[PDB]
Amino acid sequence: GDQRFGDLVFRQLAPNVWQHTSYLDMPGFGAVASNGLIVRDGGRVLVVDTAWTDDQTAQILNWIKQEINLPVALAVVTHAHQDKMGGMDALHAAGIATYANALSNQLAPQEGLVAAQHSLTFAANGWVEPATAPNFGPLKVFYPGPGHTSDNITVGIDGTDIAFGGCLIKDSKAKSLGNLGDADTEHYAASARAFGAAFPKASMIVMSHSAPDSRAAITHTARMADKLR
Ligand SMILES: [Zn+2]
Ligand SMILES: [Zn+2]
Repeated sequence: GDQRFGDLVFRQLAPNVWQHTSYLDMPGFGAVASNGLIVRDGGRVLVVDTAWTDDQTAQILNWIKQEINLPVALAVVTHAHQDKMGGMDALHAAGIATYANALSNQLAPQEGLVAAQHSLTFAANGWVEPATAPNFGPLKVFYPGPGHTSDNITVGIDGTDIAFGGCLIKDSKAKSLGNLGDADTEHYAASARAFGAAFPKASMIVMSHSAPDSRAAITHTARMADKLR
């Protein structure tokens, strides 16, 4: 269920996987949730995405200290927007090595964000070039093409049924694709399908702005993206 820790929410999705949720007030939408992941890999912890702010991200780290009590080996952030990279300074202050798509690190300063310390690059097939993602353990990082943003990336967890679409993917009942100011309207639809095809057996699709959903989240997202082209 939803464990409350301060102003954040943590939900266990699998024996070694939790979803972190943090909130930010946005005009016309109230308090908007953003979700990322925490993965225990043996004797270390891996984080996918920051919370919206440094203070919230520090609380993620305090939750990890309380519930898992193992070092956070690295954090991977899924593109250059506040909900995914707003807490980078908090990770660095804690001594945690950070990774992002090279394109995200290029965009970060212009977006008013702090870049990750290491850049991931991607083969033509979308899969991360493995030498650029050392010690990622069970995290399988995939660039599906431009969609929600030019730099958006996605993450599957080996040995689980979970794939994380970040902000590329909306739930099966979502009424819109959300924030499209930096979207690639020509390629969004194909990128959504590419994510589904890269993680074909994942039955739990985790995403930034809805609770985990079935693979129908992918088909439904791709359909609305079809209307932008
Ligand atoms: Zn975004
Ligand atoms: Zn988002």
